[PDB]
Amino acid sequence: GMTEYKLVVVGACGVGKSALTIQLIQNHFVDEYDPTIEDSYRKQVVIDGETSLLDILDTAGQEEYSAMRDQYMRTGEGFLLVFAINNTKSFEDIHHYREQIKRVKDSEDVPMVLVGNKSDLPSRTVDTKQAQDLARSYGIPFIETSAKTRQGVDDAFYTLVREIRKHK
Ligand SMILES: */C=C\C(=O)N1C[C@@H]2CCOc3c(Cl)c(-c4c(O)cccc4F)c(F)c4ncnc(c34)N2C[C@H]1C
Ligand SMILES: Nc1nc2c(ncn2[C@@H]2O[C@H](COP(=O)(O)OP(=O)(O)O)[C@@H](O)[C@H]2O)c(=O)[nH]1
Ligand SMILES: [Ca+2]
Ligand SMILES: [Mg+2]
Repeated sequence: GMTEYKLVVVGACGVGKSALTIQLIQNHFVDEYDPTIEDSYRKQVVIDGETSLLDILDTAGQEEYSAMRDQYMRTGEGFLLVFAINNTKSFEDIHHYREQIKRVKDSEDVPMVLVGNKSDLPSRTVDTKQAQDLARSYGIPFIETSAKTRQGVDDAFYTLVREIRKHK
């Protein structure tokens, strides 16, 4: 009865993909999550009054082209583009992730949310306005999160569901 959405969490090594996902699903912050574990999780969620089943893939692996990775990513319906607000390289890498999503999905207008994680840290190198201007250019929402404090974590995933509902 309820819609199911396949969501995929992407972004550079160490930005908090696993921490964000494990906060959403299990309600705790993981300090040292094995950077090889790629796994999916399911969660029923009510968003704007309507329940959906989220099937969430937390990506991991090697920095390499993989045809089989393409085939799996093509089945994703929406993507979280995660960077860390204290890591300029992770923010520069966003463009590469968006390009790969569009490549494997035939240049669809893929539902995406830009996520600035580690908002609890005072060591910021990427300003809120720079990430808002990038999100504006791409036509997507921007959310600031902290997997450590839980701030914005539900909003990031909910916003992505809102984006898929608008697209479908
Ligand atoms: C510390 C290891 C780690 O987290 N990463 C990030 C990432 C892990 C997932 O692999 C990547 C993926 Cl899914 C894509 C990708 C493709 O291939 C198609 C569509 C969407 C999409 F996100 C990449 F483009 C990647 N590019 C480089 N490296 C990775 C991926 N990863 C390995 C490593 C940096
Ligand atoms: N201070 C802070 N550290 C974080 C946050 N999110 C993740 N981390 C830490 O950053 C490191 C990398 O996180 P992880 O989720 O493993 O990143 P992944 O490689 O993207 O899966 C870990 O030590 C986390 O505990 C956050 O919001 N704030
Ligand atoms: Ca848009
Ligand atoms: Mg991880």
